[PDB]
Amino acid sequence: NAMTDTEQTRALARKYFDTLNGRAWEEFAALLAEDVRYELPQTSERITGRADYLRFNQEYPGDWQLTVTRLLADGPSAAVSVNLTLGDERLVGVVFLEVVDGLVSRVTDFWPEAYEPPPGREHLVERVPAELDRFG
Amino acid sequence: AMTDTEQTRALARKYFDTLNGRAWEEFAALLAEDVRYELPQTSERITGRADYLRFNQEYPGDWQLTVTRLLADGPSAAVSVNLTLGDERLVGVVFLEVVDGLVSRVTDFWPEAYEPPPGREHLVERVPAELDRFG
Repeated sequence: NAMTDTEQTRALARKYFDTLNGRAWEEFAALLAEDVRYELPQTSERITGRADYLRFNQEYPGDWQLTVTRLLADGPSAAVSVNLTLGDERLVGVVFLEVVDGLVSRVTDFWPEAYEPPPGREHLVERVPAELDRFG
Repeated sequence: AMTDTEQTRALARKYFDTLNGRAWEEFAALLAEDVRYELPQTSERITGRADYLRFNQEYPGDWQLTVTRLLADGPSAAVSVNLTLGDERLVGVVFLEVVDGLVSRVTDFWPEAYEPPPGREHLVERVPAELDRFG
């Protein structure tokens, strides 16, 4: 009958992405800590508090879609990669979650984008689309 | 062992310690002979222990890595690192897959710093991340 911290986090991370992708705002808000802290390190942005974070998601323009590609859970921590279609762009997200008392306490979002590789390793690389992660 | 988790945690830790320490024989030894490295952002793939070792050894600059998060989950790991290279500060996120106590798959992401799109100024604070160090 006893669920480990890890399995609780796994279930919660799954629900976070399912309710987010479904724009199921009441259910999404209910899994966030009142003092949830969101960071986008790439842009040096932070959002604090469930109210502001919910608004940020609700006010977000365009028609986006995510599909979870990896989901790791380890104690209170999750790391999740997603394929994102953001408008016309194919993107990847890597999101770190921290869970406290069965609620999402921290969200740290990374949104890596395609880039041209630096020269010097042509002899070691094969150029081919990645197996799971979609930039095209 | 009921799960591979703690074995994966140690292996992921050693992968980064030896890589950062340029301890090449120890680093090579924890790679599968058939290790596959991917950089999905650049659509690059490197296959095999020899070529992957070579990629790491030939990489230029006085790079230094510090692990900021390390999650282990059965045979999988997710690790974030702060990389310093000259004046530049970059962040890596790496997914590892383990087969037979060796690193079998490595998937690197190097998300680049960018300027945020307008429209959320009233909801966001402009402040550097707690753990993740960009220039």
